[PDB]
Amino acid sequence: LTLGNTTSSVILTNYMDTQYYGEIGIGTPPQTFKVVFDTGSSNVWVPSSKCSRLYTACVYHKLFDASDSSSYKHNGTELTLRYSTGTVSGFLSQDIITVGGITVTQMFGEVTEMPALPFMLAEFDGVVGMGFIEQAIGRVTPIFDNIISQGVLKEDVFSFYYNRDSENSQSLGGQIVLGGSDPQHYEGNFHYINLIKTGVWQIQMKGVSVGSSTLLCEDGCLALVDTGASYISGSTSSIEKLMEALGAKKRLFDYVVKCNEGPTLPDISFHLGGKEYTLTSADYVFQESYSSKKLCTLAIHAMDIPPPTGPTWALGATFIRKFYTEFDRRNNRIGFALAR
Ligand SMILES: CC(C)[C@H](C[C@H](O)[C@@H](N)CN1CC(=O)N(c2ccccc2Cl)CC1(C)C)C(=O)NCC(C)(C)C(N)=O
Ligand SMILES: *[C@@H]1O[C@H](CO)[C@@H](O)[C@H](O)[C@H]1NC(C)=O
Repeated sequence: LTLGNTTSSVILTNYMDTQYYGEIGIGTPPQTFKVVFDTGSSNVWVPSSKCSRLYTACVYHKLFDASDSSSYKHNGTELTLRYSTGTVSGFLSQDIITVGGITVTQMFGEVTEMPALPFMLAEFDGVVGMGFIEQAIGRVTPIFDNIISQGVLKEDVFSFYYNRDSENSQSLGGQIVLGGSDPQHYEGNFHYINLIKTGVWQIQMKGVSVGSSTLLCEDGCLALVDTGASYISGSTSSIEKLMEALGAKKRLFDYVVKCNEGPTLPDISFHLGGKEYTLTSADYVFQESYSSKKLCTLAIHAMDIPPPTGPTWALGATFIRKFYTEFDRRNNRIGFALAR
């Protein structure tokens, strides 16, 4: 592990507080893509030009055309990434990728199959896994791992900043610091919690409480920080409990409450690493109205991650929006500091 004296930031655009993506360049000349940086997975893919136009998701997204890159290097091994919400498939390809000014030779997947649901709802073109190599499908080396290998980053860590406001443009949707963290988006001190098992940004969850009582997971559970997840999530069971206390009316893909009821919803604290990270209703309730005739969805819902990783709580944007997060690959730890 060689540490340099560099840092690199990636400006992120905030889409409806559910999607945060930056741009990256691939091939020569560079072909730009909108990608979400996902600590949940570990691979890199962008929709490929060799993707049938019968997949409408490919018709609506930028497509990488290896035939246009002079730096491209063929591989072709079949690849499939099975996320808990959708799946993509294609083949491995190598080319130069430019991220935050940094340039690195990277092996990535060219997707030739992306189902309309959920990808037609994706404002980004692809993903950049920030997970560990151990979880990389096809044993493909994670982009960050390769970067670290250049011996230029200051620390074997990267931080995430997600802005609340999604509507303003003049402001920055978010920021990722490769090689450290940015003191301008957090205040106070960082409080760490080591990873449980290596190869996964997952940690011990000593309990989730909904306001008054500690009505959830008294025996403990795990929380996986997914900077590529729109919301916070618990096992279908746990959430039926958590919502019950909120009085949310469960629907097909989420829970809602009458808009008037929104403000008077109780806080929700996650006990992590010996600290209570509490959220107020305003932090997990898409207000958007105050009428009792209207419905307002919650930035929280059920999602059961299959084993070996699951079951587990997933802390996504809804959590990172309030708590600036540092990922420490050096000490298998995750720091949480109050965003600013
Ligand atoms: C384990 C789980 C937390 C993890 C979750 C996963 O990273 C997601 N955040 C990825 N995401 C799921 C999703 O629905 N995303 C999404 C968000 C809004 C609109 C459309 C989409 Cl497609 C974003 C992405 C980044 C595509 C997972 O399913 N990993 C796959 C696997 C387990 C195979 C792995 N590679 O480790
Ligand atoms: C793809 O890369 C892997 C890893 O180095 C290599 O073993 C494989 O042969 C490559 N694909 C081919 C056959 O070109």
